[PDB]
Amino acid sequence: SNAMTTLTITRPDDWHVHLRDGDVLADTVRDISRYNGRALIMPNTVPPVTTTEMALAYRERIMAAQPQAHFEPLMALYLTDNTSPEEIRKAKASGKVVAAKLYPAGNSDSGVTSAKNIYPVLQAMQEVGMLLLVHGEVTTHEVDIFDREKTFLDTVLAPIVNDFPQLKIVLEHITTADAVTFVQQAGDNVAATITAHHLLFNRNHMLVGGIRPHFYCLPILKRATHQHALVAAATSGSKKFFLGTDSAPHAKGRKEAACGCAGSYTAHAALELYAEVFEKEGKLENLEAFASFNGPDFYGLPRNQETVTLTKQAWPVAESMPFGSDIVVPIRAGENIEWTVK
Amino acid sequence: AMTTLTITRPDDWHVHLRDGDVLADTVRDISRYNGRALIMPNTVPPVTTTEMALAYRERIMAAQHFEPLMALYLTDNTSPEEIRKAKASGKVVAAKLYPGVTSAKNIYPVLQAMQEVGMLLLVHGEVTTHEVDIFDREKTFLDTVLAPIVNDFPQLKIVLEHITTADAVTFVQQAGDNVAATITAHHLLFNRNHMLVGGIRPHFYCLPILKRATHQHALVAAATSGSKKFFLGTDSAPHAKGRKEAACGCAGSYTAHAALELYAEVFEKEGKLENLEAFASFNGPDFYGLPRNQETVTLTKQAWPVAESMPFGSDIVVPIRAGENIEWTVK
Ligand SMILES: [Cl-]
Ligand SMILES: [Zn+2]
Ligand SMILES: [Zn+2]
Ligand SMILES: [Zn+2]
Ligand SMILES: [Zn+2]
Repeated sequence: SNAMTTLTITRPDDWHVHLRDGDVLADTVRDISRYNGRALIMPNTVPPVTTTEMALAYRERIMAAQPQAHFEPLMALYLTDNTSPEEIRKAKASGKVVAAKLYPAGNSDSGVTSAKNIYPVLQAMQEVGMLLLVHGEVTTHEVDIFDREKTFLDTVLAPIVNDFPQLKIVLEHITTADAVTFVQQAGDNVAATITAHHLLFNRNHMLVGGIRPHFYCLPILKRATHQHALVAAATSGSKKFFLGTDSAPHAKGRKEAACGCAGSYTAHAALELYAEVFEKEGKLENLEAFASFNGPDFYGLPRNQETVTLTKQAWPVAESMPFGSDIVVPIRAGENIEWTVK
Repeated sequence: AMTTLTITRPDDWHVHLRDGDVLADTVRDISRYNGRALIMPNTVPPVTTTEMALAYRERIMAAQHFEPLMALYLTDNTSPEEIRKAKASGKVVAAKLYPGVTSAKNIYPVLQAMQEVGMLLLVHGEVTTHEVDIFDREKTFLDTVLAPIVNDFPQLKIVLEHITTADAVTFVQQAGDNVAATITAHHLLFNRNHMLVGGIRPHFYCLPILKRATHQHALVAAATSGSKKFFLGTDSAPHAKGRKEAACGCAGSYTAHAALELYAEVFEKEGKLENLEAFASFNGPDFYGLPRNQETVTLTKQAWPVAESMPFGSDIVVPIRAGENIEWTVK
């Protein structure tokens, strides 16, 4: 379109991102720090960030990768069945760890096998004002992959919300109308993040006319009817919904394989992609709340005091971008993005 | 353990052999024990004329007791005259509708000609509308396209190829004597979780797409019933490993290396090995109006490992059960 019209808003933040580690960190930190004031750095490195010491060391590597001078990373811990209440208390005391992430687990991955095992941890989190971030999916063999989110809401999340009414809980990267309704009907202590990719795409983009693993992510892209509920939620501006990309890069070779890794890469153009959704819905006025106000307000952190400018201008995205010594295929590779943000 | 079952020699009523350099590999796999195979026409270019079908048949036989049966690829330009010429050859028994055909209405004169000469209509039953979810495309096709055709051509034999849903099973069971369907080995053994849980697996990616486990269970019930409306059609559809494992991977799973052996595992697990013969060797020829095979094959319960890859012309193909065991042999 290239109308070259402008919108100035408060500088945004990203409340859910995977930066990985090591050689790729200069590339991922470059992308995330371009315009964000802050980002919430997810803990599922190898090994996972299960302690305060690990979180602070990882934070130092991020800062060493040379972010923009306006950028502050915020860290999260990875919860396990062995996590003690004491580690929660130490982490919050550091001032740089603001949340802990619950990844469900069954040879099965590390994580929490039973919510009951971490009740003392959740109590400690409630007490210190640490947020619980939840990847809301069960891992039961009997449950179909597209039903895992809905099953989680009923069996796991509802009991937790019922038991911890003063615990701030973010349902990360919601993908279903079931989760939208859950969050809307839960109390003031429940909120959710919405990715750019679950707003722009549905499962047909991954599977029609060929299989496209660069659209493969967890939780999985759902039906178009679920996508439409997410768009309505995000563009309402409601205080319960805020920006969290779940940008999750892997090397091209690990994506395009007999068994390809889960994760879509949107950090190269995240706010620009969100702007297209909000513009298409005729709701650009609500973008600032979603991107810059709702998350900090829910986390209890100050809003950014600087502004960014969104310009309606199309630009082509490269087929691939550097990713350490390898490459990553970004969302909209070989196509145009319709806004620029600086 | 080393138990034996002798049945009538089977046939495969839906196979993609491709063409050219890979043909020695694909024909080796399909001719191992099959009396006949129905050869699908979606080569490049597609087999749209009688002359193309007969030439292709000659190349298959040249690649080396197996009799290929040919099908035409329908298009909006297909004339009723080409149908008549193809059936007259004696070696083209069917025509395939790939939704290709932009509108079913455009080929009504073709379908009339097919009805008249006793050529079977094979249908890849999926709409391509952008608005329709990929898992709903089969069901949508049954309602919008197939049912009107069945209504308008009551003496046309129609095979709904590679059915994947309980919706299609019910449709076929409730349609008349002129409607039947093929069922693949992979839609019996797997569901969409095998393709998507713990990583994305493009060697399980095929069209029509693997569906929920509840749909898989309806297919197993259909196939193992031995009902005359359901017969063996692998839809074995090999592509090079590099075209599968890519930014946009091709649809198609490869089962021709062990197809009846894979079906035997399903039938054995369901305690219904006695119904394998009907599904594999009787129902298809009866529906096509062709004789049954007069030779027998022996199925032996003995496990063997499948290689990580097999040769596919100058490239390789990753087979179903690559790096795993198959539990039966058929010879
Ligand atoms: Cl607007
Ligand atoms: Zn997650
Ligand atoms: Zn994540
Ligand atoms: Zn087909
Ligand atoms: Zn086919």
